[PDB]
Amino acid sequence: FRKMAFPSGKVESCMVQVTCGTTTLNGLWLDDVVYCPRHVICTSEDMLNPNYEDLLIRKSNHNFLVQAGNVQLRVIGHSMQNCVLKLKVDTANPKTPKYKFVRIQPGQTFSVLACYNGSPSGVYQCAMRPNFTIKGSFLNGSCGSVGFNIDYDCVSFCYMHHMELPTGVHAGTDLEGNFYGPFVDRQTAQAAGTDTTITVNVLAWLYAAVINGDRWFLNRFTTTLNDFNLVAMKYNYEPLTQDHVDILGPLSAQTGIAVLDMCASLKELLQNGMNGRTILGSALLEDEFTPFDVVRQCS
Amino acid sequence: FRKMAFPSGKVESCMVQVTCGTTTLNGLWLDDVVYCPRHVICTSEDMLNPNYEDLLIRKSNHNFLVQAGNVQLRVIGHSMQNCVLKLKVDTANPKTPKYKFVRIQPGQTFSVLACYNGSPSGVYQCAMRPNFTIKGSFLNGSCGSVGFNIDYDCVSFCYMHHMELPTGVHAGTDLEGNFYGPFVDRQTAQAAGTDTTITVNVLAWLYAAVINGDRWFLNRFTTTLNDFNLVAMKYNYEPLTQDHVDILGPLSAQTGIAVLDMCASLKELLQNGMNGRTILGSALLEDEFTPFDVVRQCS
Ligand SMILES: *[C@H](O)[C@H](C[C@@H]1CCNC1=O)NC(=O)[C@H](CC(C)C)NC(=O)OCc1ccccc1
Ligand SMILES: *[C@H](O)[C@H](C[C@@H]1CCNC1=O)NC(=O)[C@H](CC(C)C)NC(=O)OCc1ccccc1
Repeated sequence: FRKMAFPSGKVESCMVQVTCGTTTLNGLWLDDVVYCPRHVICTSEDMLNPNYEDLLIRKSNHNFLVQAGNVQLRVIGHSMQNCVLKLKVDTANPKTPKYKFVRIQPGQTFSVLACYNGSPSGVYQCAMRPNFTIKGSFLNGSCGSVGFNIDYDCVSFCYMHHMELPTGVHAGTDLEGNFYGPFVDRQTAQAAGTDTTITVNVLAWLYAAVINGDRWFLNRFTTTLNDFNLVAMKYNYEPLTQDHVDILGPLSAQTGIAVLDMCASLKELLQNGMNGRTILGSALLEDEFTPFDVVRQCS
Repeated sequence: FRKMAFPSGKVESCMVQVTCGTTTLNGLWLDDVVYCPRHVICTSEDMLNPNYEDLLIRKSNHNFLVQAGNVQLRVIGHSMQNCVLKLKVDTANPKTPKYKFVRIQPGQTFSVLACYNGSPSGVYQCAMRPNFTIKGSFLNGSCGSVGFNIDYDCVSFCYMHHMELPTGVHAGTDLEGNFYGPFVDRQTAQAAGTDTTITVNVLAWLYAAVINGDRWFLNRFTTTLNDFNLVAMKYNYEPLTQDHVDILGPLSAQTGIAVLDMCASLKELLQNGMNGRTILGSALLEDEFTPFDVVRQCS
């Protein structure tokens, strides 16, 4: 099984560039609103400790250069919502898809359309880590790139990119401008908390292995959810939620392997290792495939 | 550093559904021609051992149902070029990109847009293996999905999907209908030649590991090109040519690590193994990033 992004075309048609002075980044053009990171209004020097309310007071509509390719879209209104700017423009995007703004949970995956100067450059799958970072691939000028899922031609936007942490991982907001995690948009030294392994996704990957015939690791034991959660944390695995149990439902039904039975199989893998054996050809337990990713890739 | 695909929107606008009898697959709609695998004209019994020229002479234009979204396109002509069928339609694709048909070489990479019933489903990066298979994610109905590279508005189509081998790897043609590898479009179990590892790509990926702050595998040894190639061939790695050494030039200059110094690193890696350590989070030596892939992503 492979990491597979959603086709990016519906989002590509919504990418624009936003320039303030000499600072350019990307924006998301939906209907007659362009969404973008608010630090576009910062000069290099203002990014250490910016006062965004004060910086925005000095800006008018005419200070914002919004372009779709080289075609200017005139800004007729602006406001700030948390860490994002909303620039109302005079043209409704004719390629606006059916869309939603959603806030995802750690463990959930999404496709990222990496953009520079409003031009799409690449697409790849990311998982939100439990420490609310993503392991992305972003360069200078990538801010305003978005992450999304597509469900039946409806695009659910979940991520907008703002910053890189000193460990090389990345941090950003939802499309209402609220950061994932304890991060802020200031060019200050920030540290991601210690990360953990996404337990629900490892279990999804064990089900994927079982579906394909690799089931040596199935054992004869079961566990309670609470006992599993307490042992999992000793191995720096995330605890399972009730929602996690429910989204494993379809895979449990397909294989006939109860969710808590698979938890006991995983627990034995953590307490004893894999004893030189592999699962789906890998000696490592993969944790960036969700139960939906497994179902979507097998269907 | 992630496996990154090209944005797929320009190709999405070209995918259509092609039905003949009870067989359905995807087609690529460029200008007024639809390109699709020729086995669409085959029934179940036909597939087992088809005589394609004999099967195609007995087909009429109206035997082909081409659908672009909900709208049927009328077939007004049809010819066969090797394993690809060219259906002339009465409507030109209004969103035909600037495009070229190219045949790639083993070791080169491309993006795959996986499609079902003419609708795009996922996008991911593949490399043409030295044995001319690709390790894809394809299911029933995915034939006619295409692989491509994008260079400044120009889409270079290099692959069209036709089948899955018993080992689970995949085989297909260029857009002139010629298979990559010794394969045929017949429903029969076929084996590929013994595969080898793409050495120039492993070296590019090791440079990506260093660009991203990982150096544990480096050493103070050096090696000649020929002495490296002796060990490489012993481990079923493809030979490294002087052209490969040149293509790695920019990556060596960026890191200050001479290519033959990185070859000594890989030689030690091959002879000792990874000792259960990881490089860019991988327990295996990755060979599906070309030097260009690394440069584009890392700069
Ligand atoms: C937006 O394009 C840019 C994306 C960064 C740049 C390179 N790779 C990325 O992910 N975002 C920033 O440059 C961001 C702006 C702040 C106002 C949020 N600052 C940043 O990422 O630097 C982080 C940093 C923290 C502490 C010391 C030095 C740098
Ligand atoms: C086209 O949609 C389909 C794609 C395959 C189906 C499952 N995963 C894929 O990638 N191609 C075929 O079904 C292909 C048609 C032949 C006429 C070329 N046949 C095939 O892939 O099976 C080959 C095979 C034959 C005998 C034993 C085992 C495999």
